Parts: sequence; C-alpha cells; structure tokens
Amino acid sequence: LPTPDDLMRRFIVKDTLITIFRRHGAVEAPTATLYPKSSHYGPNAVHLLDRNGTVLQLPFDLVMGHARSLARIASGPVPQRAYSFGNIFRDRQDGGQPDVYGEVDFDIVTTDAMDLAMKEAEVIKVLDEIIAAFPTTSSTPMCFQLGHSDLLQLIFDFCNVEHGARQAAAEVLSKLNIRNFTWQKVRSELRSPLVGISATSVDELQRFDWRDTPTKAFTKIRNLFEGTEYYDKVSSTLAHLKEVYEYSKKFKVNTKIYIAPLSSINEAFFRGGILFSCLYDRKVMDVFAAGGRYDGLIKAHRPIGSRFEERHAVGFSLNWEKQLAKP
Repeated sequence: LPTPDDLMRRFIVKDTLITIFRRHGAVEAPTATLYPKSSHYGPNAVHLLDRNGTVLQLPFDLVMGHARSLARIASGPVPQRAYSFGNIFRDRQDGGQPDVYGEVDFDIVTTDAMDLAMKEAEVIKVLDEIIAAFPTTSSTPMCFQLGHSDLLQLIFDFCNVEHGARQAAAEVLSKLNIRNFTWQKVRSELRSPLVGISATSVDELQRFDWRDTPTKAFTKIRNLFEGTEYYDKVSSTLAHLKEVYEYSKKFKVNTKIYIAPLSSINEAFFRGGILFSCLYDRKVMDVFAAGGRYDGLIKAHRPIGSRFEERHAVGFSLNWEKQLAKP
C-alpha cells in the first residue's frame, strides 16, 4: 500500500525522463503493451495505443519488453528519435498493474547505413544523461559494458558451442556477474542437461570472462584469437566497437565504458549488432538498462515479396518504475 508521496514521486520521475528526452530532441511514440504468449511456440502480441489500436503478432522468442519497439517499426513510420512508455501484461489477480506503464523504450531509427556507430554512441549518451539526472544513479558508481552479437557468435564458434544451444547459453551468460551469479553458477547451468554444453567448451568460454577498457580489450581479444581463422573474422566487429567508443568520447560521455566480450542480454533481439548494458558498478552488480542495435530483426520480420526501404534502429529499454520510483 503506497503513500501519496510514492505516487507523486513516480509522477515526478516520469516527468524528469520526459524532460531529458525532450532536451535531446526526441518525441513520444505510441504507448504499447506486450501480451505474452500462452504456449512455447505461440506468438507474443503487442497492443499499440495509437490511432487504430493496432495489434501485432510477434515471434514466439520475443518475450522482452523492447519487442514493443519492433512492433512500432512494423506498424508504420516512426520518428527518427523517439521514446515510448509501455509495460508487459500481467494478470490483475497475479499482481499486474495495467494502468502503470513502468517501462520506457528509447530508439533512434535511421534509413541510412553510414552512421550506425554514431547513432549507437548517441543512445549511450542519452543513457548517460538519464543516469546523471537522478540521485539513485548519480551518487553511486555506474558503468557501461559493450559487446557485439557478432563477437559473441564468434566466441561461440571458437569454443565449439553448437547452434540451437546458443540461445540458452546467451540467456545464462546474460546473468554473469549480476546479483552474485558468478562464473561457477554459469558453468553449472551451462553444463546442465537442459543446456548441455561440454566441459571443454565451458573452459574455453571462461577465457572470455573479463572486462576491460577498449584498447586493452581489443588487444586481448586479438591475442586470444591469434593463430586461428577468427583473428581475421573479428576485425570488422572490433573496428565498429572502436568507432562507437570514439564517438562516445566525442559526445562527452562521463560514465566509464568497458568492453565485455560475453555481453549477452537479449542477444536474440539484437542479432547481429552492438549490445550494451548500463550497470551499477558495485561489489554486487545489477543492470540499470540494456539495449543494442536490432537491424537484423527489423529486416527479418518486415511486412517478403515486396521491396522495402531498409530501416536501422538502435535503442535501449529501461524499467524506470523499478529503478527510479521505488526508492
């Protein structure tokens, strides 16, 4: 049972987020609700609170709130820089709050392919401004952790992890070093018959369980791949990450930026583009927000025999009610 102050604080937090988005040139896009699938292979629906009340059926593996953005992109044109409030449906009898849209999705959607890294850096800068605006995040140490879906897939190739086991492996690795989910628990879950990754493959993956500043991390990844076919296959990804880092320096991002090669949050959604998480940089880490580039999904689930204007999107999703209005 909340106090009136709790509701007022939630309102004020929402207004502050809206203000930060305004002052960065973004505009509001339709509010959306994600209705989860009822069977494993059944679709996930998204309801947009737009002119038509459009409902879109999404693939069975898109169970994460950021899927709402894909729905918007599938429904029609979207603004270049947009934010949209949303939630995931939970039954009222099971503690759902249907009139609280406690999540927000921020996305930059372009039609040109020439400045993808720049747009990703811009999204990171927006996240930097968000953390700067709130006492919960501005007084405690925070960090950004960057990776790339191509880098993760190449690591899986190097460690001889068979496909069809990589989704479960990415889901497990998305928990690494978060809320005391140490590498020992990661290994125990990866070797379990549910995931069934071999002991040698896990031992090889352990060589990528670290984070570092970009230059050192790039040399480390190269040295790990030296003498194998993956040394050359990785260059383009590393160059892209370097470009993102340089643009982030140009945009004067204050939060520290690490390269974490095993970054995996929502990798299925962001295949194959940059992945980034904004975390509380503490003894026990926790995730503040996550995002990445999801051109691949946009291209794959476009509305087939008709030619389409290729559209690129990078963005993040943040459970702002959980992180900013509960304290």
